[PDB]
Parts: sequence; C-alpha cells; structure tokens
Amino acid sequence: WGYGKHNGPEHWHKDFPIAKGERQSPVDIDTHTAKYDPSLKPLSVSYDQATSLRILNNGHAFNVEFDDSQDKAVLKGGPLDGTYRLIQFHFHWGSLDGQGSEHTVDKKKYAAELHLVHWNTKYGDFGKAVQQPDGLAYLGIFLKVGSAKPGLQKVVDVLDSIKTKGKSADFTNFDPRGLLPESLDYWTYPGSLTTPPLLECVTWIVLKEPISVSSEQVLKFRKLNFNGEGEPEELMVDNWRPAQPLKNRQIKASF
Ligand SMILES: [Hg+2]
Ligand SMILES: [Zn+2]
Repeated sequence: WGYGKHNGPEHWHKDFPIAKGERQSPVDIDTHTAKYDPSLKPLSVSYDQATSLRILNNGHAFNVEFDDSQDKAVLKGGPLDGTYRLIQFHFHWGSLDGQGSEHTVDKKKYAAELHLVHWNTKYGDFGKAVQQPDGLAYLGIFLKVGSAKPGLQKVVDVLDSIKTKGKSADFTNFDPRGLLPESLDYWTYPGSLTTPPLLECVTWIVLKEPISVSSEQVLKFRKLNFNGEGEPEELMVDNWRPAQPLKNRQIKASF
C-alpha cells in the first residue's frame, strides 16, 4: 500500500476489505448538519508530563513517539469515557497548500492535518485497543499556511535526519502543548484509522480552530522520502486519504 496510482487508497480495499466499512475515516464535516450536543463535556488534555523519545520515518509519514508506560500525557473528558494515553503523533500534508488534510470542513481542505493518537488505557496496551470499538482516541488538528508556529520548529529541523524510510533519531524534551490551537471546541464522530489496517476502533475529535504554520515549515515536510536509502527518490507528499461516506453516522459539535 501507498499513495501512488497503483497502490493508492483506491486499491486498499483488496488487502483491507474493511476500507469499505460502515465507519470509515476521514469524512467531510458539514457544519450545518453537525448537531450541537449540550451533554458534551469539555476536553481534558494533560501533556505537561509528556516524554517524547524519537522521530521515525515509517515510509508513509514521520512519527513522534512518546513514552506511554505511564499516564504521562493523557486525553480524557469530552466524548471520551476513561483515560487515553498519547503514544504518537504524525501529520498528513499535500504537494500544494490547497490540499493535505484528510478531514475537510464544508468540503474545504487544509495544507495539512496533525493526528495525536491515544489508546484506552482499560485495555492495557495499544495492540489490544485496536480490538475494541472505543480502543482509540484521535485528536485531529488542521494546519493552514500563514505565520510560523514556533513550537513546530524542533520537528522541522530534525527532518533531514530521517529523510528516508527506516531512519530514526532521538527526539526528547518535545512538548506537544506547542501544537494545540487556542480553542478546544470540537466535532466528534465514530471512525477508524485513515491507514491500513483501517481498523474501525477510533473516536474522532477534530478541533474547529486550525493552527497556522509558515510556507517554509510545510516545505520541509515535502522534502521527505517514501523510499528507503539507495532507492530512486519518491517525495513524501499527498500522504492523505480521501473523505469517505458518513453512512448514517452523526457528527456532533461541542459548540
Ligand atoms: Hg476495533
Ligand atoms: Zn493520521
């Protein structure tokens, strides 16, 4: 699988039949159809004790991994029931500033999309959460081109080190709190992973307010390689999956 024409999203259904499931992600968020649910509690993000370990190029993105052997960085409140632990974060960007996001608002697409992945700690490990309908919690944050995001530069500088697939580098003392928008207002719906296995275990929480980043910041992303070292260079761009059918699902708003 990949994002090319011969291994693109439109071919995933052959290896991952679930790609044609009933609760697939991403979806288009129709702000007029979204239903404001008053009984929705405020989001609770506690990343003050977060501990990043490394950054890795897995061939379809770059992952910032965190230490989740303890309730260091947690996500609770909101639509969620219990504690969810931060395991890793990654992005989805385009070839141009006109595309890159997996999620869209009123059919609009952003430069990129930040996804912070959390697993329901009553399941004890990550591997077991994927086996549950409420095993994961995803924080979707949209990125627009404008002013530079200061708290994102550490990441942008290390990319040269993980240019190719398989590469990794130590990445400690990184505070994810520098990547959140001002407001925690969100939309929530039942979904899945936007990459194979495409398991339908995720509880989506897409924040309303986007974070701006500079054109030179987004450009560093696009300099990454899908390919492994010593292989023909295939730039890591357009690593996003097209919106899927909501199929009866309902998208709720906290605002
Ligand atoms: Hg699941
Ligand atoms: Zn993602």
